[PDB]
Amino acid sequence: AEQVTKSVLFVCLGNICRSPIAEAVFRKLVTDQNISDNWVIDSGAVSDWNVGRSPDPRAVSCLRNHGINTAHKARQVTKEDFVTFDYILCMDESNLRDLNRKSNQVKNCRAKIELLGSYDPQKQLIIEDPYYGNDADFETVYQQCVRCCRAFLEKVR
Repeated sequence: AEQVTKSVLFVCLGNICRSPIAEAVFRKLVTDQNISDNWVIDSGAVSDWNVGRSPDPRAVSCLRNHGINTAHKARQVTKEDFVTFDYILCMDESNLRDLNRKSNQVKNCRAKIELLGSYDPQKQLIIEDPYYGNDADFETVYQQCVRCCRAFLEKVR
């Protein structure tokens, strides 16, 4: 009868370009289904170099062109973001190396840590890559970030 405001938080080194797309996406997914009033999704950089580094001019006009709604600052995830959110996942990249051992030093951590995987489909597709360069490839990543939060919103629907 009473729905709950589920909470999720994506994380991944370099929150600029190929990364912050799955985040702004989870928003467009929670804002198109009377589901935005029941979710606490946020982004997580995990570093202190991209703290406040808005998306690059390349991934900024893209997510802000098809309709993604991006009104949040990367900022470096903190114990508050951990215990706060409950679904702290990441774009694979560093196979749960830090975030996994991050809740260990978190003052009372409660953010289940994990990395995107097979949700809607059933194939083993993981983002075990450092980057894709910059030219000759960019819109493909933003597209892979669509289900990054939607395909996952199905399990925590």
